[PDB]
Amino acid sequence: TDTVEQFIHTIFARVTDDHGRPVDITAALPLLKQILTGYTQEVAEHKFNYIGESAVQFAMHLILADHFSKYENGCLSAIAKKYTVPLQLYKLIGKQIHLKEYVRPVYLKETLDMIVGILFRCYGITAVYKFIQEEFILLVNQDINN
Amino acid sequence: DTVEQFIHTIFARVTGRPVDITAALPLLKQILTGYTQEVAEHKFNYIGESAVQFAMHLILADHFSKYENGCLSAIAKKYTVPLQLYKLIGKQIHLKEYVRPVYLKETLDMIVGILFRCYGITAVYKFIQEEFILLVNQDINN
Repeated sequence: TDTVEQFIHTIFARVTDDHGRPVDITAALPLLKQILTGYTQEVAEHKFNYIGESAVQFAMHLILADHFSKYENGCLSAIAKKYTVPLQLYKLIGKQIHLKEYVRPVYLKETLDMIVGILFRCYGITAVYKFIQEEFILLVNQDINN
Repeated sequence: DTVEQFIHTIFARVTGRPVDITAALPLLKQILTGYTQEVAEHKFNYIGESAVQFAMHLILADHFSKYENGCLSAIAKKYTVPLQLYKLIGKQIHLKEYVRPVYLKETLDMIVGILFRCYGITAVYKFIQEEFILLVNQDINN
């Protein structure tokens, strides 16, 4: 419970509004509590994992367009294609937010997809962008270094 | 007919409260004449291509929510390069035939990129939803 509350704080610490102020945690908090502590699926109808998977793809494209704008679209697409299943990004984010160290890839992916979907539904794509950008920009810069 | 006809057709899609056209109007005028060199750094085509993919996933989650994610992923995979969606939207906003067909997708991607930057993903969703939902219902029926 301390671990869960700390984990949820670590998630909110990454998410700010357009003026870099904390977001209103009111909507997201009970949704995160349900997916992190619930022994049953109570928010299946919300398709958070499905939306999260898609939102991460869109956020990566926005980060590439924003940070790597001097490059040909075909070159940004080449970079993005390495992350169509972004397990390397998710492993790096999981490490940073002290998610379980020895977590199976499919469960890691589903868990982070669900968190991203909740952040998207509550706060829009800037929350997803901010959630992934530090680790994603690190990986892309390594890709470009070869 | 005019650039203004295309602009009003685009804006009428993304209301029923009107949008503020201040920001989008000059951007749409540039790209609809083909003057895309001034907007190169904004990457509107790249962002638009990606925004269409995301908006389709949102429409599937919102309108086909009863279906297994597996079934939604199967449907979405058909639209990875959604040429039938681009053609149907082009027809609906009365875009004329370009000198080469590549300009249809480029024009619609740039429109979607501008709509996303000015109004966010809800504008992209509203811009594509009627044509996309029609195609997905054809897939679901056929």
